[PDB]
Amino acid sequence: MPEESSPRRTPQSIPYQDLPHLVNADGQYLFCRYWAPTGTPKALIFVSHGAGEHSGRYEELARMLMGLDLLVFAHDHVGHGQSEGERMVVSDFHVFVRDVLQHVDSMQKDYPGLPVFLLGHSMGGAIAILTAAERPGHFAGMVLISPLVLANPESATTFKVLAAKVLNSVLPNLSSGPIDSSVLSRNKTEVDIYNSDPLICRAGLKVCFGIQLLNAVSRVERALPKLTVPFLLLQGSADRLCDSKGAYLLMELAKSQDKTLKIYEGAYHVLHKELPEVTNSVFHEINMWVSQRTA
Ligand SMILES: O=C1COc2ccc(C(=O)N3CCC(Cc4ccccc4)CC3)cc2N1
Ligand code: NA
Repeated sequence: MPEESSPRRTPQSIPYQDLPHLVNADGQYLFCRYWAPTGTPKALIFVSHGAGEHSGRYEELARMLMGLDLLVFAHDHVGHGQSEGERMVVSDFHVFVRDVLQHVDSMQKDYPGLPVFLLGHSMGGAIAILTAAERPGHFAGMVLISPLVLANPESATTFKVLAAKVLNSVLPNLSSGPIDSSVLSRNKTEVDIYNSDPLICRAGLKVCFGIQLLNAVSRVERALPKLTVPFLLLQGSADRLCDSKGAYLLMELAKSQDKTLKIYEGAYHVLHKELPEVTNSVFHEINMWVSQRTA
């Protein structure tokens, strides 16, 4: 008699049978999160995390959104957090967009006729833009927190040289240095929390993944004149990771009839985990923006 193989486990050795999950088109398990209100939801909202991090970092934002009677859902992107895949590796950047679309499609089957929003930070913002651009008119709105539109110029110039060298030869281990965690937020407690989280990949950026982030930037640029989805864009003026010039480019080139930019003067990258004055404003602005578009 044949036997069923050992249960599939997360990279942290937890069986997927014990966790909310989804199997993607490549047969990879993605770890899922849900925050549903007690009553009938007004809308659905997918939360799209950034490079190296995971969906668990959106607990507070998701509970605020759930408090607005929205059903919030997320997953860890392939190669991240509790999902399968070699850490910080992706065959093509579109895998992330395809998987967001599978999860949105699955949720819309369980909750038909509901409007669907996207919330994305940084790489997760680039994924949200490409997701909305793939399906014009399907999403009700997008909330972008320091989305990856234009990388820091000095950082991108150094990386593009490193990328062309990997593209010309066989160097599977080549990586750039790790992200300077101090540039993430002026809130030192949040920098320390980021450095303490075992689900975060704090290793150097592998050149192959960096090339996919370069592809994301190129694709976002091409997608902008196709964008018609309503959006709220939040950007720090002192962001060393996603250049503020990218947020002005998105406001200028998107075709969306409903677009709003809020600049946080002197703020760093992770606006939803910045100094309390910034973070409280970020939560309040998202709250007002989504409440106005779900009323
Ligand atoms: O809360 C956190 C935790 O720490 C992070 C770390 C990374 C990012 C991120 O997604 N990118 C996009 C990619 C950026 C570099 C890049 C490389 C190559 C091309 C374009 C940009 C860096 C910033 C986001 C956060 N946010
Ligand atoms: Na379903």
